[PDB]
Amino acid sequence: FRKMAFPSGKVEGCMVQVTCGTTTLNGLWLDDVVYCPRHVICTFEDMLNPNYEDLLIRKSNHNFLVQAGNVQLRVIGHSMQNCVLKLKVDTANPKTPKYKFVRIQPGQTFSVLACYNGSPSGVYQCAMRPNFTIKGSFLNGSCGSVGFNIDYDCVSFCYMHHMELPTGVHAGTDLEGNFYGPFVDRQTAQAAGTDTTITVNVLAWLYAAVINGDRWFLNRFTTTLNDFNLVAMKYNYEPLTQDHVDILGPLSAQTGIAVLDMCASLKELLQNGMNGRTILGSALLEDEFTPFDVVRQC
Amino acid sequence: FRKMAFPSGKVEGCMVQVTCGTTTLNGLWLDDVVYCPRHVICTFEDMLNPNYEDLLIRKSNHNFLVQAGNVQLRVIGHSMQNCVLKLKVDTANPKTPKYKFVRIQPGQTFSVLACYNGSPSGVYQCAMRPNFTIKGSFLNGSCGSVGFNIDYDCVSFCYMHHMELPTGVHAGTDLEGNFYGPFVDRQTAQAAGTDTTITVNVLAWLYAAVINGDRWFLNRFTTTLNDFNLVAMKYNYEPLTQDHVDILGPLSAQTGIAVLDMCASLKELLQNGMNGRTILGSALLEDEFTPFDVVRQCS
Ligand SMILES: *[C@@](O)(CO)[C@H](C[C@@H]1CCNC1=O)NC(=O)[C@H](CC(C)C)NC(=O)c1cc2c(OC)cccc2[nH]1
Ligand SMILES: *[C@@](O)(CO)[C@H](C[C@@H]1CCNC1=O)NC(=O)[C@H](CC(C)C)NC(=O)c1cc2c(OC)cccc2[nH]1
Repeated sequence: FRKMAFPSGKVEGCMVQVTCGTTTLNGLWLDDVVYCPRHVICTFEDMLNPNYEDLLIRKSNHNFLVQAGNVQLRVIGHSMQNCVLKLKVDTANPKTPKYKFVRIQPGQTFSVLACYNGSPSGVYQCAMRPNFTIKGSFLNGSCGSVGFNIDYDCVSFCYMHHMELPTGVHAGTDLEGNFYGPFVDRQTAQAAGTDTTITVNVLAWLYAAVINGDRWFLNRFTTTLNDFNLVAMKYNYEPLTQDHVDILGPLSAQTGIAVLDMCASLKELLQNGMNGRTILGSALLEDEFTPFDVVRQC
Repeated sequence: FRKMAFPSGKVEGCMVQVTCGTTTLNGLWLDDVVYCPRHVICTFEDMLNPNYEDLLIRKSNHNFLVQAGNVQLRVIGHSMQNCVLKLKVDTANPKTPKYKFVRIQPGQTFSVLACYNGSPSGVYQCAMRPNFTIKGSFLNGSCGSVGFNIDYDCVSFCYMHHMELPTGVHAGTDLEGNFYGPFVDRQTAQAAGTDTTITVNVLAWLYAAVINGDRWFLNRFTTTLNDFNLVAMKYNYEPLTQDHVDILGPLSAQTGIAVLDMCASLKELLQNGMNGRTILGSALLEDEFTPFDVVRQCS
């Protein structure tokens, strides 16, 4: 299995740069609105302790430089929604795809298009951790890069990049400007909560193994969801929700293995370990493939 | 530090579907030419042992159905270059990027745009293995998917997809239609030569691990180039040349770790194992980042 990103072209055509003073970052141009992190209005000194509402009072439409490449897009209005700025521009983007804004859950994967000065640099797949960080790859100038999924040519934007934590993981918002996790957009060292293993994705991995004939681990037992959840947490695994059980539905039907039967198999792996055995060639259980990712690859 | 592909937009605009009889696959549309695997002219019967010149002489321009999304492109000429078919069309692709065809060397990386029915599906990074296979992700209908690098707006196409070996690895050609490796476009079970590990790439990746605050595998030892190469070859690693040592220069300077000092770290990793420890989240020594890849991402 490869970590596979979606083709990035539909998002590349939406990337612009936004500058306010010498502060430059990336923006997302959809129809006649450009979305970007609101801290673009801050000076380095203001990022230490910002009052966004006051900083924005001193800004006008003509303080914002929006560029597609080197071509300036005239700003005709501005407003703030949570931690994102919305700049109304006088040109509707002809490359705007069909799109939606969605807020994802821990465990869901998405493609990140890393950008610098409005220019796309690379694309890779990330998973939202239970502690609401992603293990990204971002340098100075990457803020405003976005994460997305594509379903039948509709682009669902789910992430806009804001911050690197002292541990080197990354934090950001949805496209309505609401952070994932307890983080805030100020220049301070912030720490994430202890992370856990993404149980629903480990189960997807086990289904993937069964699909490919690697099924030694299937056991003879079963469990209730509540009993499994209580054991899972003693091993630093996320509890399952009803939504997790339902997104495992297609793989459960494909293999004939009930979701709760697979939970019982995983519970043995957790208690007894693997015993030098491997699954899909690895001694480690993988937790960054969603049930959808397994269906796409298999 | 993550496996990172090039943005695929410039390539997506070039992907089309090519159909001959009941055989369909993907093609690459640049200016007024569509490039695709030549076995699209074969009926599934044919693939068992094709005589390609003999089969192509018997086809007409109108046997080729080329679709760019919903629009049909009219084929007005065709020619064969090794394992690649070149269909001349009456329409120039307005989204043709600046491009070049290159043949890559083992150990080098490229981005793959996996396509089905002329529609792009996914993008990921691959390396050309020393045995000239690639460890990709390709299903039925993926033939004609391409691999590429991008350098300041210019797309260097280096791979066109043709085959999945029984072991699950993949094989293909350059855009002049010459296979990488000893493979042939006939429907047979084909084995590769014994693979080896790309040593310069593992070293580049260890430099990447240090830049992300993992220095655990480092040691106080040193080694000569030849003594390292003796141990490398014993572990089925490719030899490290002096040119490799020079390519590793910048990473050595940013970290202050001499190349042969890093070789001694790798020697210890090979001789003792990683002991249940992980490097950048991997339980295994990773060999599909080039020194260029590491610099581009870390800097
Ligand atoms: C943006 O590009 C800002 O425009 C930048 C992206 C990061 C730079 C390094 N890699 C990245 O992912 N984001 C920041 O610089 C943010 C700015 C905030 C939201 C105003 N700051 C941080 O990510 C940040 C600050 C501090 C810190 O201070 C004190 C101490 C430790 C970590 C840390 N991260
Ligand atoms: C193409 O899409 C063909 O148009 C297809 C891509 C592979 C299918 C599954 N995954 C892929 O990457 N390529 C093939 O089907 C090729 C066609 C040749 C070049 C004419 N054949 C194989 O990949 C192939 C044939 C055989 C085989 O025979 C008998 C036995 C074992 C493996 C095998 N692979």
